[PDB]
Amino acid sequence: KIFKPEELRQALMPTLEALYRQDPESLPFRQPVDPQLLGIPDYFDIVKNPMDLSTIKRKLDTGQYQEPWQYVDDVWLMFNNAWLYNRKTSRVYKFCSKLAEVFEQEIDPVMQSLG
Amino acid sequence: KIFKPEELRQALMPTLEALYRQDPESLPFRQPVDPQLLGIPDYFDIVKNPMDLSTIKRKLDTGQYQEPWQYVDDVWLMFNNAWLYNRKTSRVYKFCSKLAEVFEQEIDPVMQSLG
Ligand SMILES: COc1ccn2c(C(C)=O)cc(C(=O)Nc3cc([C@H](C)O)cc(-c4cnn(C5CC5)c4)c3F)c2c1
Ligand SMILES: COc1ccn2c(C(C)=O)cc(C(=O)Nc3cc([C@H](C)O)cc(-c4cnn(C5CC5)c4)c3F)c2c1
Repeated sequence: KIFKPEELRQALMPTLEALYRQDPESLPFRQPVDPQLLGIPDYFDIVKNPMDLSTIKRKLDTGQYQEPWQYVDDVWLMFNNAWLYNRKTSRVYKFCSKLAEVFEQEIDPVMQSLG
Repeated sequence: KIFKPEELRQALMPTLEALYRQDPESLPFRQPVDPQLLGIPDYFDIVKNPMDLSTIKRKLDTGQYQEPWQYVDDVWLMFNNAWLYNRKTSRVYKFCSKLAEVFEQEIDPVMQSLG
């Protein structure tokens, strides 16, 4: 099933905007992880394929998604990376769970409406 | 009194490194405040001269300080900006306070040793 870029942007962007409006929980996800700046030099030993909101947003704006599951996969990639790297008790881990909750609620209706 | 740039770097850089060493607490100060990315588009209504650890670091590394009190003033400019802009109860405000404690302790003997 193939979709047009503007169609996916209009359908999917509101679910991404919903993640951005979570404060302070979106803040760890707004730009790409920068290991040197963050003092976490082992980041890419654990995480092989980085992902973040700014990257997902660019892909939606530049027509790089053809099918809604490609977008959903990037969103889950971002969350799975943060769950993998960070300890269960850390502030980033919990912020991640909060965003994933918000995502699960926002994405389901949109996915049913697309078919 | 004229100070050699390499002399100021060697003497003062340990005081900056001590701030960087504060693990969660240095994080809001490691790069310049980015109002669009952080979702705080009034920042520059309130904060007239932004300052942060990476700017202070680059100025020490490239010899932009003529005397020790210019360094010290940038460090307070950073803390005062954060104290001013953010609420008394906010995470950033309280991280600022921990950094400025660490700075108050470290800076006394170094400023004696230069004069
Ligand atoms: C210090 O150890 C870690 C370990 C993992 N991460 C990650 C990820 C996504 O894993 C993200 C970060 C990380 O600190 N991201 C980050 C980035 C930025 C801005 C957009 O540049 C702000 C925050 C942030 C978090 N809370 N706050 C509010 C107190 C002000 C800001 C942030 F966590 C991080 C830090
Ligand atoms: C959400 O509203 C505000 C309002 C003011 N600031 C300020 C300053 C300096 O005023 C700094 C930030 C800010 O979030 N900075 C920032 C940047 C980055 C990385 C280095 O890019 C990480 C953090 C950060 C804070 N806590 N954490 C740990 C949870 C992981 C990361 C951060 F707060 C901030 C956010």
